[PDB]
Amino acid sequence: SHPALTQLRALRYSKEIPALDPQLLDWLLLEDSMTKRFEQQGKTVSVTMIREGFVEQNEIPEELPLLPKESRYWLREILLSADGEPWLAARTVVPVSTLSGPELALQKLGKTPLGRYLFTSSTLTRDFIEIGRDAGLWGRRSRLRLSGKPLLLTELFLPASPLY
Ligand SMILES: COc1cc(C(=O)[O-])ccc1O
Ligand SMILES: COc1cc(C(=O)[O-])ccc1O
Repeated sequence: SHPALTQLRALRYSKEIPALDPQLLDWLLLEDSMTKRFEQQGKTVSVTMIREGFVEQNEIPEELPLLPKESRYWLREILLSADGEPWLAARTVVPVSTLSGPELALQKLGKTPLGRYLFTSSTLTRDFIEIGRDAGLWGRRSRLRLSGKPLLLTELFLPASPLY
């Protein structure tokens, strides 16, 4: 596990998106993962794997209300670094029914960071996003659909990141 993932799981969300300055909203509402956006800053991005594998409902209490109830889910928790400096922690939960067809690849991603560049085959949409916060830090959670199949993606922005 990891202190940053512990922090990510403590974020508290608002049903309504706050009226933040537009520079900060550009970042939080971005329709993609942070990969290319961070590279844009003049950085090399790398992933540290914290935890990966199949888990049962009891391991995903925060996400369960937002996804289909199934026997198993694929869990992916990472730390994203920019030139060696941690900038983000992320937690992705995929119901196993979403793992079919091209989407089965979500399972073999490893240390490659997630991004729209990887799913050119599938159709991508987001039906919900909320902004959260904890102890001065910003986070967000989104339900994305690949070819109609859902997954939940949560991101915590570390203070080293450009949002601050
Ligand atoms: C938030 O992460 C993403 C968002 C969206 C989106 O919101 O449409 C698409 C792909 C992503 O990897
Ligand atoms: C680089 O940005 C992201 C990567 C991942 C990942 O690889 O699981 C998740 C959320 C992100 O914003």
